Amino acid sequence: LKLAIPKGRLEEKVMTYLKKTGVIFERESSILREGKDIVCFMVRPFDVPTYLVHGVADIGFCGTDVLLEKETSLIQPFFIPTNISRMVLAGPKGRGIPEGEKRIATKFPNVTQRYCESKGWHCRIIPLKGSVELAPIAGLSDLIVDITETGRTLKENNLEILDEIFVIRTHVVVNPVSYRTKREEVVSFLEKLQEVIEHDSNE
Amino acid sequence: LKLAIPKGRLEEKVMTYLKKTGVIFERESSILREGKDIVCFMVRPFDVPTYLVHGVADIGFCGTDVLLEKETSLIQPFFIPTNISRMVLAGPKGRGIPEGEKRIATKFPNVTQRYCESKGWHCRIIPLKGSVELAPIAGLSDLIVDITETGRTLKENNLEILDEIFVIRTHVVVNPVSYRTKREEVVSFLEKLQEVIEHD
Repeated sequence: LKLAIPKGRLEEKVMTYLKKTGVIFERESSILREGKDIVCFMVRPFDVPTYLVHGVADIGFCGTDVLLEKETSLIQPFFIPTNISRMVLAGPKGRGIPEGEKRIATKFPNVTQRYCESKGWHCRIIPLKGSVELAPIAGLSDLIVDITETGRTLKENNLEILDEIFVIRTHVVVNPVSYRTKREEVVSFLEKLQEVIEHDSNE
Repeated sequence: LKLAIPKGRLEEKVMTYLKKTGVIFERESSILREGKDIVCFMVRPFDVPTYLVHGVADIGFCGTDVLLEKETSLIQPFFIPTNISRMVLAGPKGRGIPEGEKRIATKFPNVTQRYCESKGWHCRIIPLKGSVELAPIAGLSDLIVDITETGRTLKENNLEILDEIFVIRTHVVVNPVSYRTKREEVVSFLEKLQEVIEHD
């Protein structure tokens, strides 16, 4: 089994689940963790789906933000409970929402496009790579769509949450092809993972 | 004047240069530094061009990589000479270039697409966000197009350089609108900066 693990925020949770299921690594680097019958590809979160879709990994993990920002046909075998953070709409405190076309800066343009559509809004979406909270103060946009965990970064930049778009959690996704060619091996691993994951997230 | 400063690797050098011109900050945060007449937006390198539009920022700094990857209409008066790094074609040590279609992973798909066209190659480009050196190792691609500085990340992953695409330098870029509406002030700053670059 080859796994695509999301570096960053979800990295320790996922690796601890793997540790809890019995996985042991003999050789470890920044990009690659190798054990008997198991190899972990440590990749950027948005590259998880790519590794699976291209078929070089069997199972992968990513947050809801990745899953909703880039649609794939990956299979989600089960639900991982813990809410890690939230995707919200935010803008300069007290100033509300623009009447006409809304300028929204974000790292998640598709998510943002989808949200605007559901609101019947006219939006002008400005894609950014990070530090999205700087957009409103610089005059680049009126609002932003971004992730928040406690609201600290928004608060400190005097932005306020105007709407909660979706709660973000960790997801397990499986390469369809692997699901059929290594069926019992994948089922088995997935059963143990779920056992461990259920426990971890709830108790 | 509003400046778009690339966060990260080039940050303090640029800030030192600004400091040498006579900039004086009154308030400073991780994403914004403001003082009499000059405001700095500390943004991701790839976002520098996106802030140099309409009336948001006036002058910015970014690598050749950003400029060649993203089609921009920016005025480019000059650049900072230092050879920070290089955009290269790389692959597993000894394997060379695969015949026919080459699978290339990269964080710079447009650059790779242009590169392949210039070689007459049929390529299958796989965009990645980071740790591009893992692709060849994992079997995701045959080759990579990525930035190298010391060559250590490539060398320690048994990847060798197959071709130097371009040297990367820090370009000074200016919003065309700003160059029209704040000509004197933009030019005044650029001369002070160009003098500091030289001396240094």
